[PDB]
Amino acid sequence: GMTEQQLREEMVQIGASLFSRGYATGSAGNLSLLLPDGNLLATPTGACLGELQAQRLSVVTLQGEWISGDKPSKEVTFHRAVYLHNPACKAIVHLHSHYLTALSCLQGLDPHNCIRPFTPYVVMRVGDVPVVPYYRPGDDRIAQALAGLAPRYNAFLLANHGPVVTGSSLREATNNTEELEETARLIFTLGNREIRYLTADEVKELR
Amino acid sequence: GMTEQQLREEMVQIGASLFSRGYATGSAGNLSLLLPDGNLLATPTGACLGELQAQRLSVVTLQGEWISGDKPSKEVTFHRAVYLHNPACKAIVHLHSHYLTALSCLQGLDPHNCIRPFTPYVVMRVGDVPVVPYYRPGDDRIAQALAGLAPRYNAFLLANHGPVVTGSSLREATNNTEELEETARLIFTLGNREIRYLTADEVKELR
Amino acid sequence: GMTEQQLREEMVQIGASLFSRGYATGSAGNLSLLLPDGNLLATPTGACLGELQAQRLSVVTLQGEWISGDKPSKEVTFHRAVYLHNPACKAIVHLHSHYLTALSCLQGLDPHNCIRPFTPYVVMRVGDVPVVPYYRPGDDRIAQALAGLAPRYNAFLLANHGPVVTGSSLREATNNTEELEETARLIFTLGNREIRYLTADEVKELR
Amino acid sequence: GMTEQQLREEMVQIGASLFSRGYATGSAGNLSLLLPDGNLLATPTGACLGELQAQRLSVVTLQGEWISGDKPSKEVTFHRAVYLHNPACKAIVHLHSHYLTALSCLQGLDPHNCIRPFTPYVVMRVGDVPVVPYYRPGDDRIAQALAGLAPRYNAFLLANHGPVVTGSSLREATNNTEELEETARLIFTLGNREIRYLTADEVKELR
Ligand SMILES: [Cl-]
Ligand SMILES: [Cl-]
Ligand SMILES: [Cl-]
Ligand SMILES: [Cl-]
Ligand SMILES: [Zn+2]
Ligand SMILES: [Zn+2]
Ligand SMILES: [Zn+2]
Ligand SMILES: [Zn+2]
Repeated sequence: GMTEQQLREEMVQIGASLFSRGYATGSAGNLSLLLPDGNLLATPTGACLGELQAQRLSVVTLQGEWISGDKPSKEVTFHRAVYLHNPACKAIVHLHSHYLTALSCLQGLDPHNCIRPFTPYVVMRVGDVPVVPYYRPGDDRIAQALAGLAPRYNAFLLANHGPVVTGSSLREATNNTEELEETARLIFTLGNREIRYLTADEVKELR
Repeated sequence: GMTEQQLREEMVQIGASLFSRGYATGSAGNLSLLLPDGNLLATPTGACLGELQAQRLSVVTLQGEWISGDKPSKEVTFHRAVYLHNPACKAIVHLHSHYLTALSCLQGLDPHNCIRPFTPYVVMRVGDVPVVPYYRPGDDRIAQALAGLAPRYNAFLLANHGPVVTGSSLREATNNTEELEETARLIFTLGNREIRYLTADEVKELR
Repeated sequence: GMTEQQLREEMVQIGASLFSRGYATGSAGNLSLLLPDGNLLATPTGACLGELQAQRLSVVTLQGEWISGDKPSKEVTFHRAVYLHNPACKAIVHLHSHYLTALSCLQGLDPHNCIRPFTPYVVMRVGDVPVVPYYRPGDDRIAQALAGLAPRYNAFLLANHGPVVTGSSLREATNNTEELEETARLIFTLGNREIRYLTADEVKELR
Repeated sequence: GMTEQQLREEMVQIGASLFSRGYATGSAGNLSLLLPDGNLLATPTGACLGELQAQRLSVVTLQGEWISGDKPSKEVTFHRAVYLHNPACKAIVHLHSHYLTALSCLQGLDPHNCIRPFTPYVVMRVGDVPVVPYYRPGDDRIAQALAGLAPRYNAFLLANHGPVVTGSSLREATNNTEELEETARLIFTLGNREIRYLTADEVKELR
């Protein structure tokens, strides 16, 4: 079990690692994780993941009450929706990472499972990835969709937006996010070449 | 309000962040920001954004008079044109960032709005992006075009060249630039795949 | 000859260099090298190549007995298969590097030589690259295939997975891996453009 | 005028900057620059540009006599050919940078001018880029071709290999190389889209 010290510390470090390696650019992205007391540690509003301050990270209750730190990111609203309908979720990584965001802008995505597996690792660690329709940023329908999907899915693709990825810790959610982004990137790299997709039996083996 | 200390400091740091992360390569790019006294702080001529010296950053008046530091970048000429016709502009980021430059070399661009929105963030923070025709570097027509566009547009695409992005601070202009470059990159990533563009009503919601 | 100090040190440094430069993401990848006593130094299970600890790197015998450090990566199983059938192999780099992994998901790969050479360097330093069929992670058939290929090939492409690259040291295996990944990347960059492949005589000159 | 101290220093720093930013991978690439005494400072054989040691950089005469430091890179042979037929050349950057190497593997390149300009900067700072046919590494025909081209061209594309870029200093040659690589990258980014190429009059303006 990690303390609030190390959790605040981990959040700053993970933010910097994501920013320096291109997963987050500019003002985009936010991180959250459950604290020991059941409250939420989150990156503050208008923040840059490469410039986080452990001391000023937001703390909010799952019901939306602001507890300490700078005012939370406005997207923490739909972070909470996930926590409130999945007790296994201890941390959420939300990014506009390039290829997962690209995938989110495509027409004709399978809304229940937008990544057709050709590598085993997303299946083992994440599972299927549903798609939330596009809505104006701040729309309550975003959080509503996530609350309904959270009991069955460990990650979510917000159409015309980007991924929302859960995990049993912040580092595990970050690893899940990096695995997802790498898989989305492989989609665009493979392009229209003939892909050796995983067979139906090969996908069932990985659960 | 930031002091000249911190402003010179911010410019060096932002330059290094842009250079290390690939937004600027070699000798390309320049930064400017309005000082408290109404003069312009700018990156010097023949400079490399990853090797800026706070102490030697150029200071020039909006009318072109060189005040302190190394001689300004020659492209500060069209930086000033923007400031002189947009009092909301406090900082300008000019880069040859790859995908915005690529977009600038295409034929058939909409000269009033070259980015057809499929994500909300460029619409919210920047708006439409006009295109300036290509002219020999140093041509006064570049600054002339920018002066005429500056009252209505917060960013500009110089054809066969690259973006010129304004902001209410250097960090905000850098975030706008990073958002624009990411959006241009998404264009080339999405390619000829069918894109779920934002509807006309979805674009009007974001102003 | 390097000591265990420097070998543990080299492994941590090489891991960090691969992680910071994008060759490894998240929890993916592992390194191994032969120690002076014939045992294997390897990166531990559930490890992140950018966060290795020299002091806790695993040590295992080539027959699978765990000797010191954290429990080895589960993929060290097929590392050992290579060592046990190639005495020239002193170090193995396994990554899910993007373009070699992409190449590994394609249909119709030549299973004996999946990289058709258009640059001399993979031929000089690595040679032909066979393809191992896809199998569920942990399948003994993976190690079996590698043991049979190891006497004739210095690198291997695990289908729907990624590269396994040998070398006379960890740095040489890393350089071989970087050369291979760059060559795989060139394949996807060149795309369907007409390539000046190396002639048959030009390939024979490089051995 | 820079001293040997600063020149050795600049070479190490420039190497690290090129390696960390992806222009050089593994064992590929070499740098050279003319010393005040007319001898050549060069990166040593089997070296990694991110791990250079100022103290052990090679010094060789333009006629090939090894003077100090580790044994020079074998590719310094064709570095010297350029110096011996262009007194304006004070530094040479040779890389296998991805997109310039990709361009070098294409069929049907214009051997006198392989980059059709759609941005002004390669024309202003480099000029036309000839193509040297592919030859086995170490072939004297490589140096022969470069010696014949050096009086008229400031950079050269070795087919199936990579760029060789001159400059009036190491930093200027590095900036030329970065500008060239960015232009080659734009070629592959633009792909088969209709490009607004620079007109014939627009290219003549830039000399
Ligand atoms: Cl926010
Ligand atoms: Cl300039
Ligand atoms: Cl493992
Ligand atoms: Cl060499
Ligand atoms: Zn978002
Ligand atoms: Zn410019
Ligand atoms: Zn693996
Ligand atoms: Zn070379």
